[PDB]
Amino acid sequence: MDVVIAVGAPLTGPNAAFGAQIQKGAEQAAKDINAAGGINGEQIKIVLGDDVSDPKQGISVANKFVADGVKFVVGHFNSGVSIPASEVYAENGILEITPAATNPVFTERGLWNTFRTCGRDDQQGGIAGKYLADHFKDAKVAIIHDKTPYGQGLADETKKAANAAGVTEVMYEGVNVGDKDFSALISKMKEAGVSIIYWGGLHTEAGLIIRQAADQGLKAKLVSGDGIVSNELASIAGDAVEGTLNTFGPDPTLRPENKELVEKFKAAGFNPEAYTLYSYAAMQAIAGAAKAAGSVEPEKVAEALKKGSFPTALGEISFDEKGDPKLPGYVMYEWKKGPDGKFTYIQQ
Ligand SMILES: CC(C)[C@H](N)C(=O)O
Ligand SMILES: [Ca+2]
Ligand SMILES: [Ca+2]
Repeated sequence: MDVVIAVGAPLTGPNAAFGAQIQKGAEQAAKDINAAGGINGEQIKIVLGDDVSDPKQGISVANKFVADGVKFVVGHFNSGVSIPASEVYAENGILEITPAATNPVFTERGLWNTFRTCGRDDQQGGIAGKYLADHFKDAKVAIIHDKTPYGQGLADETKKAANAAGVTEVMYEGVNVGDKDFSALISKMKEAGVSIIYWGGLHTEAGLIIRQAADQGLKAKLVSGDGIVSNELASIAGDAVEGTLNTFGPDPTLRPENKELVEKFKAAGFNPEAYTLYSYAAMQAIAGAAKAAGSVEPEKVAEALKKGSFPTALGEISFDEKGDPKLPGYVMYEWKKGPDGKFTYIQQ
């Protein structure tokens, strides 16, 4: 029959825009592959499952996929959703390739079925920790995190790397996802002389910290990672977003080879920023591996991914024995005004 492929993502909630990056990128790839003859002569059927960035909801989504005969899942977005959902998939013969979950644990559990098109946070924290050392040598650094597996994980990888290169944070604090008032923490950071705020977490909380920090007169730069790369940050944060820093892969939309693809998304009215092409590529990889493997059986395609190499919107993609991709590493971005005059992220 058709090859049933699920999108497991935050289609609603604070991270809906990310959920839409993943959905649109996955739907466009299925559309393109199908018009090309599908996977090994078979058409791809997309199903959608909304995890609302909640682990328990993600587990329910995963069990549903299992039931609907899903064979491949592109997703999820959050590490804390992906890690538990992957067990459910591992047990019920379903290959999961995440375009966005970066926590090392995802691929460090020996599971047959876990792959990514994105990097991992030992890599990302490496880069950031070093950068803090290469540019804020004597700054009073606060490390703040959202108490999630992703957010605390990245903040810990960043702290580890920084601590090691010589930089010793003056504060290390967790906040709760959904919290809206950071005055106390901000008042704490001001007493501490904080001039750099390193945030392991997502854009919602990040934008509020930026906004309120400026309003309380804390002159500190926020440095974060992949979780803040959505154009909503500028709205949440306001003009205070200027000068914010964050790590992320090289922007795939800037790849000359993607020019026509990017233009197609844009003609459809969607700006395929950030994780959109990472998701497109997840789909490319499944198709490329299945062809190399002469099979659409998930266990076999998984073996194919680990062995083969495949053309994608992200470049030539290969995978190591754990399912991690071999691709260009994390680079630093700064938030500045674009041509249109609004703040966005540009590689330094
Ligand atoms: C959600 C995403 C931005 C993050 N990399 C995570 O693993 O949760
Ligand atoms: Ca998480
Ligand atoms: Ca390999």
